[PDB]
Amino acid sequence: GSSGSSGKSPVREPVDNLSPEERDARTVFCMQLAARIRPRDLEDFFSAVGKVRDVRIISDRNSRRSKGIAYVEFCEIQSVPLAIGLTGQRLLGVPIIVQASQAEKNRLSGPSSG
Repeated sequence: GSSGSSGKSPVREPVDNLSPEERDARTVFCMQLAARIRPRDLEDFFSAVGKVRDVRIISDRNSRRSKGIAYVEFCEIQSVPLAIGLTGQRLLGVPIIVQASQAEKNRLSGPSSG
């Protein structure tokens, strides 16, 4: 249990290790998960577009609305696009939602960088 960091997301990046910011970039946001779903279900399900390294599933009810949000990290950001389309793929009997985790972010912040 730990999080938090400082940095910026430049248009170009060197051959350096992942940055506290880049991490988010290569992160996808999922929703409308099943009642008895498991990390694997998503892992493999996402293995069709890219390999998954980690999957953070949220179970703790944050908002009244009974929704299940999850996060999946892809090998690259270019693989996120494909995942997004999946939006509407019957998973375990219940369709799954996929959207750019950053998209919802860029909005929160002002039109300018950040």
